[PDB]
Amino acid sequence: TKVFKLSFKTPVHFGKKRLSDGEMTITADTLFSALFIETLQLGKDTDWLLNDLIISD
RNA sequence: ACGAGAACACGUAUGCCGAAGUAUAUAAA
Repeated sequence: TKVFKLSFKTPVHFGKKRLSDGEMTITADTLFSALFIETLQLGKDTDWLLNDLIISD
């Protein structure tokens, strides 16, 4: 049960409704979506990291 | 399998214009 720390050094747009909107934190929805899209881009197998991983916001 | 994805804060125009470094100032002894 490890935790990850994120440093950016470049400004980030995270969005709620419109591109001119700004939000500070994002939810496990967008995070899990990103992990899924990068898993598919890598061409790895998705079953393992679909129904076993629990992510906090 | 991210309220996403396309997307040059771009284009036009300058330090310009009138102005004298002048006026007196026995090269005495």
